[PDB]
Amino acid sequence: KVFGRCELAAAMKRHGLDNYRGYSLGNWVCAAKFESNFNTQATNRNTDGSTDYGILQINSRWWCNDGRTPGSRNLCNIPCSALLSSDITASVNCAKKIVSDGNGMNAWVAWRNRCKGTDVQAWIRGCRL
Ligand SMILES: [Cl-]
Ligand SMILES: [Cl-]
Ligand SMILES: [Cl-]
Ligand SMILES: [Cs+]
Ligand SMILES: [Cs+]
Ligand SMILES: [Cs+]
Ligand SMILES: [Cs+]
Ligand SMILES: [Cs+]
Ligand SMILES: [Cs+]
Ligand SMILES: [Cs+]
Ligand SMILES: [Cs+]
Ligand SMILES: [Cs+]
Ligand SMILES: [Cs+]
Ligand SMILES: [Cs+]
Ligand SMILES: [Cs+]
Ligand SMILES: [Cs+]
Ligand SMILES: [Cs+]
Ligand SMILES: [Cs+]
Repeated sequence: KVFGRCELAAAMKRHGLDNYRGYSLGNWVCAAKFESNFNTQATNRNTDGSTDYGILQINSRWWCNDGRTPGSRNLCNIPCSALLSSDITASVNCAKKIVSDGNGMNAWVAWRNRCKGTDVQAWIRGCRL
C-alpha cells in the first residue's frame, strides 16, 4: 500500500511513534518518505547482500528474517515479509527497537542525511491527526 502523508502520520500516531524516544512524528514521516516514498511494499537489496523492507526499510542483517542473509539475527523476531504488510504494526514495533539501539534515528542513514536538523514539522503540516 502507498500511504498518503497525513494518512501515514495518523497511523504512526495510532501506533505510538509520535515522540517515541523523543522523535516527533515529523521525523518518522520524513524518514518514511525518503526510505520508501510511503510504499509498504518497498524492498531494496544492500551491497552486503542483506535487504531492506517496508515503509522504513528495515534490514535483514539485524532485524528481520529473510532466509537469504548469512550471519543475521532477527532481533525483531519477525519474517521480513511481515514488514511489507498494509498494516504498519510490525514495521512500527520493529522501528521502536531500532531507534532504541543506541544511535537513535541515525540508524536510518537517509534520516541523518535528509531529515535530521530540517523542518520536519512540514511533514505533518495540515494533518488532522
Ligand atoms: Cl508527500
Ligand atoms: Cl539461514
Ligand atoms: Cl536520541
Ligand atoms: Cs509515544
Ligand atoms: Cs506526542
Ligand atoms: Cs532504489
Ligand atoms: Cs540497490
Ligand atoms: Cs538499500
Ligand atoms: Cs541502504
Ligand atoms: Cs534503503
Ligand atoms: Cs536464518
Ligand atoms: Cs540468520
Ligand atoms: Cs531472534
Ligand atoms: Cs514480533
Ligand atoms: Cs546496542
Ligand atoms: Cs548500536
Ligand atoms: Cs544502518
Ligand atoms: Cs539545518
